[PDB]
Amino acid sequence: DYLLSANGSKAIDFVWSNFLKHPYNPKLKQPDANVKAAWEKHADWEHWSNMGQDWSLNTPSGLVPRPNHGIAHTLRVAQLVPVIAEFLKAYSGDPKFQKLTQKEIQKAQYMMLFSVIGRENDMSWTDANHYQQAFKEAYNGQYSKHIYATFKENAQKGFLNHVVTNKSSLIPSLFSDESELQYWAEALDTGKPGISSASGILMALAHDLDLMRCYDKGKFNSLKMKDLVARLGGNEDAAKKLADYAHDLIVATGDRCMGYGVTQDYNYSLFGKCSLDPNECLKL
Repeated sequence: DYLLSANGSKAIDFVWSNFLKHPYNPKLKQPDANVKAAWEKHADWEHWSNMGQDWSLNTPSGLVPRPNHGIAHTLRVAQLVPVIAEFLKAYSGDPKFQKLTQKEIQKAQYMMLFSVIGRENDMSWTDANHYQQAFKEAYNGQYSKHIYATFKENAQKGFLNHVVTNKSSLIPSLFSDESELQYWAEALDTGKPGISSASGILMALAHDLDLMRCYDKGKFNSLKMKDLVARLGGNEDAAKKLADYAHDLIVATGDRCMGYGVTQDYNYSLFGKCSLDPNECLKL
């Protein structure tokens, strides 16, 4: 179980201590008034309050920051990677999954520990496109760095700060050489790398299955479950087994589950205990 390897432990401690335990950035909670006014003209866009959604969650043991993209989500999506790889080996009929090696699956798991470290709020990519356009429309065409390019930069800086002092522990046992580590540093992006490769698709499915925490059943089914069914050779029973695993990891961490299976609200005490100590997620 690679999250318990010396390399997995060191990365978990790094992402928890330097990123995931900290609050989102109050400067990114909402736009300035001029940007708000430009945004509000686009009546088709979701409201700019999306920038402040899911900001924190009160629990009996502490205020959990970034509750939709925190340590519990990070460790579940990492845990899902080798399990999704086994379902794709068993059911997909696709040789690029059948041939995935253990070291390739460990690299994809390891990289998912860094998948959301750069976020400074919970806004979506579309929300960030709206902020950039409303900023240009409020300020006479002026460029503003797209917020998800900020987030990628934040995550790449964290990833490169960690790997630079750990190259002898990482190479060649996990990354075969510095070129393979280079490709992953360039690929790293928020949520999933968006790359069509056996590893890229495995990492995207891990991020997508965990979205049952925050999508309702209709939405999850249309956007994610039908494509999973097709990825697993059309086998709905196989897809249900894998979505049931993801559901059970979510509810084990006390998190909400809205999009699949038996829905449940937060178990606040359990979610606070899991979110305020990475070791409680691993023990589950």
